[PDB]
Amino acid sequence: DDPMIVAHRAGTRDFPENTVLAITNAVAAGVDGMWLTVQVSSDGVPVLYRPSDLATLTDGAGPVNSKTVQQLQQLNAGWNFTTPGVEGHPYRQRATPIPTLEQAIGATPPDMTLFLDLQPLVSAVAQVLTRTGAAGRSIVYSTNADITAAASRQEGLQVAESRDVTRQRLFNMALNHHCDPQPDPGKWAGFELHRDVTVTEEFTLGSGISAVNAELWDEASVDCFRSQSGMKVMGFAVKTVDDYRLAHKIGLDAVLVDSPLAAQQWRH
Amino acid sequence: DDPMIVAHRAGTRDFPENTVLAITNAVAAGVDGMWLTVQVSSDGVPVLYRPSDLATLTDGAGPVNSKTVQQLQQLNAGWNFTTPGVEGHPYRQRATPIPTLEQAIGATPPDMTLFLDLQPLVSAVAQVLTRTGAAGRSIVYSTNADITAAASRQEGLQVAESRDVTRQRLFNMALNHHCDPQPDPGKWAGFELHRDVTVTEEFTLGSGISAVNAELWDEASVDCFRSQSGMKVMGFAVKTVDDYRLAHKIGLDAVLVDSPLAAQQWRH
Ligand SMILES: [Ca+2]
Ligand SMILES: [Ca+2]
Repeated sequence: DDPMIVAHRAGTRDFPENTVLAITNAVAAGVDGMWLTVQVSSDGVPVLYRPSDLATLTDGAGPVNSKTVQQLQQLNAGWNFTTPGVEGHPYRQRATPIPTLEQAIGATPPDMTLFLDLQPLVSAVAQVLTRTGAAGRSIVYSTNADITAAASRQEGLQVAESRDVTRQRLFNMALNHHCDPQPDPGKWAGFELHRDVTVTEEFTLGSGISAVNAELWDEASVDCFRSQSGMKVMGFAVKTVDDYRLAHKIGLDAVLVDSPLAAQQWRH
Repeated sequence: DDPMIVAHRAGTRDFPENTVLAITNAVAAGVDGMWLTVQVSSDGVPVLYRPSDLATLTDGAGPVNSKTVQQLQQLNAGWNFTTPGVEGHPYRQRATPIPTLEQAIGATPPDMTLFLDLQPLVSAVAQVLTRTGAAGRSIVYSTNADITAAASRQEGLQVAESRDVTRQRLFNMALNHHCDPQPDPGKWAGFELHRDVTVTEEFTLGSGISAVNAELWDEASVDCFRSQSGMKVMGFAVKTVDDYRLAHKIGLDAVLVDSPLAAQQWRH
């Protein structure tokens, strides 16, 4: 079958990322999952926002937790969005505000899996997921092992495998062909199809370093993750039709795409 | 056919490394190549010695270039050699002195390839190789790209591919299946069959690190190095019969062994 199409930041190429406008359009484009970046307001309300500073995508400035939710929802998260070839910022005159996580959940249909890329953020997210009943369709992700571990201490939260463990297993497979550590049953794991890394070896005095682009998902590594484990695997940064063809051939459960509209063409 | 058996430091497990006694015994054990570690005396004579300080293997102390060749040749390079299971230091009473590179060359037969693991060292080595006529059967190696480049500026010296380039090609093959950079025609290259490395990826804030053991020589990477290039490839740190079987199966040109006596058993 086909990999799930997951809208990265609700489809950052097509519409202002992490907005309800983008979420609604991504659903309409037929995506199978919704990947959203979550931060918390100064008054403890999870909101959707990816950058470390509000100036990157809005008309405000400062960290998300420097503002109340009422202040954040007045900011236009389409402030800097551009459409290629087209000049100007089309959403400066048609604002797409920062939404709460709760609003985002409500803008998705009951079947749709949410991937939430993330103290007190973890507790605040757990409370929203509990009260809305969306914990059963939401997967908490982080690149940071401390966030993964904190999420796993919250009752009822489904948590992706930590990136440290996923990366270790992928590099063991690529470099020594061992499926180590063992799969973690039932968990989601994800990684880029192409990833710049540095490899370092140590000598008596000094070291040697190589910059290398790693392509870690292949039939063997997918089988290592998934065989007899129930693990599900997602390819990150799936951009080209060639990326999609690779993911399809090797049987990735999901692909993370910036353009749900472009991805529609991969299914007909 | 069989990989060449190359005595690492003249066969460090069997007899005091980098001594004429070890070289002579390694020849008698049927090795096909001789790997020797070269440093230079304060008065410009290349000698065989691997550690940074004389205290590691001799009854003297200090760097090699802190002593004249006359002083170095009085030191017993068997001072700390031990035979497993056997107690004591059997060469404290039967000294194996530090030899000059020139003496080492003379202790090897005219057919034997020398791998010399290395200002003014490079010039001093070039001068010995020129005057003895051994440049045609000697390959200069270093882990350090600056030493490789200096050796390549000396007329008549045969120089192994730099470790930086060999490592880059091996990791490109292992991680993305590209034979990049292209082979360097006619050159020797070498690398361990198993190598501890660290892999680092960078995030917006912070990084992720994995410690991984890399097994970089396989049929595909050997073919990348050797096909239509005339490159010759050596496996370093070949210790077990399983290591030998791998090297043989994939067609490595040579294996670097600490025990020529043990390696004899791999050929009958
Ligand atoms: Ca679903
Ligand atoms: Ca020869």
